[PDB]
Amino acid sequence: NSRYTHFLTQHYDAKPQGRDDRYCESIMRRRGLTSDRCKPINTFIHGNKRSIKAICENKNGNPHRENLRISKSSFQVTTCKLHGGSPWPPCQYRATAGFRNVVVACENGLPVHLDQSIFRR
Repeated sequence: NSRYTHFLTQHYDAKPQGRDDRYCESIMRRRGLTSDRCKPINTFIHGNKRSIKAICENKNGNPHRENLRISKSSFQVTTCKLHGGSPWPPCQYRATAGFRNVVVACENGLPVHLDQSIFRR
């Protein structure tokens, strides 16, 4: 799993379209990240699931800081950052497309947490 499915829901989008402002507003809504409070910042990873869960073994990951793992390979990512004063709907978002490695925490060989610090920014 429920953590892993929760991670995929919040942080995985396989084959994005556009990755502009409007991609962010729409995918943030669709995935339940603005229903009560506007989530301030969120990053989506793109490409295949198998490369992401492979960060959990030595194949595509290294130990990182305290209980984290860092990918050896780079991923296409989209950071959605809240723009405006209030945390309340309606939520307006700026997209930042990038290409770099990711930091995750793994549980029982699956990714369950994305470190957002590396995307703040």
